[PDB]
Amino acid sequence: ADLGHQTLGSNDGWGAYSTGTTGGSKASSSNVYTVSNRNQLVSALGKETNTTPKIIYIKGTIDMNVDDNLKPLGLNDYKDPEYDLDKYLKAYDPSTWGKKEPSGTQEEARARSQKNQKARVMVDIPANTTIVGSGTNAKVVGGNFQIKSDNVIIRNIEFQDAYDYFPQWDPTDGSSGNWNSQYDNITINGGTHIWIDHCTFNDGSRPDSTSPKYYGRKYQHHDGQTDASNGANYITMSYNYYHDHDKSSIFGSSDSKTSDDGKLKITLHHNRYKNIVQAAPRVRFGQVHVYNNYYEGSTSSSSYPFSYAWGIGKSSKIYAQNNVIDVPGLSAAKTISVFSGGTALYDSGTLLNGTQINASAANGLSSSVGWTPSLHGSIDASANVKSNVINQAGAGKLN
Ligand SMILES: [Ca+2]
Ligand SMILES: [Ca+2]
Ligand SMILES: [Ca+2]
Repeated sequence: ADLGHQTLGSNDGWGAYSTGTTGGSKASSSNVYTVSNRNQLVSALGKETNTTPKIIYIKGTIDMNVDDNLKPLGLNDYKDPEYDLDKYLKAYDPSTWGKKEPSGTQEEARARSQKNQKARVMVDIPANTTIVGSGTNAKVVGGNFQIKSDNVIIRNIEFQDAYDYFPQWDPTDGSSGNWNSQYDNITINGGTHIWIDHCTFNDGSRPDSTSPKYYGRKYQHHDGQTDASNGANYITMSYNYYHDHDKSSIFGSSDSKTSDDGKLKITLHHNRYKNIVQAAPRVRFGQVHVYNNYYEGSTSSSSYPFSYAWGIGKSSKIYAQNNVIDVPGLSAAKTISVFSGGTALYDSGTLLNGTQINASAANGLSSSVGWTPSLHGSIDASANVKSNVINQAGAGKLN
């Protein structure tokens, strides 16, 4: 079968569980679309009622920050009439506003501005859908795909720069506050049976090194790359290339969302993370199989310095095998970050800078995560992971 008609293999990760992930492979001809702009993409996707098997080939670059005539939209197009960055900055400056939550005119105007952009960039993917890049240059720029449905395949697309023109200041986010933005490349919001494969995720032409600092904190226009939340379940992410980005993959959005327990069953394999700061993945609750991934970066990088690879969040059950981490000077312990409620991690075959390490033991974590993955393909020796992943991961490697 061609790219549009291929399904996730019956052994290939958590996405293969129960009914598996077949996307729109059973599509009739009348439900096979080629799209090359926002209008064509939105028309092909339709509404949540569009559950018939469908295949959508993306041809070329689809810029999601465009109006209905495909004219590019920017800050002043989306801006609420009452919003002004200078005044927003003046209103909420810690030196005069303190650490209370931004409220009043400018914050309300910013929130409205954000909803204006959201209307353009954020799109829901309906059930039984395969979206695949045609050739080696299929791109989604500025877009935030959301999957709340069942049975979706996304492959061979370079997702670039899910950019929020209106980051929100939160003075209570960390010891010196932070700016936060809303858009991921892909958000799995309660979605199930999903395969994300041979995609690339990056910050395009607007990396975080091009954003100024306000209040001494980076004016952060980006959110996640591939996030999973709200009971998202049975997902395989394979052969993806994540690069040049801060927060990559957050699985389970809140310590309070205890309904995520028993869900967030995700398999990550053969992914490349280059110059990714953190959360690759950060996990709460989920049985997450992480195998044969390659991580490369620098703690002293000026654009995207490595912080950690695996986030051991509340009640997380990461099962890691034969992953390779290349970050000069990094200790075995610092390959991961342990958050309150995180007590367990299984990792075997972990290679840090060419040396075999035990990340779990280095962090005093239990190795008992209470499960072992039964749905997986062949496991590469750690020794071949770097080569295999660099050669095979990302968009434009199939076509
Ligand atoms: Ca935050
Ligand atoms: Ca976020
Ligand atoms: Ca997110």
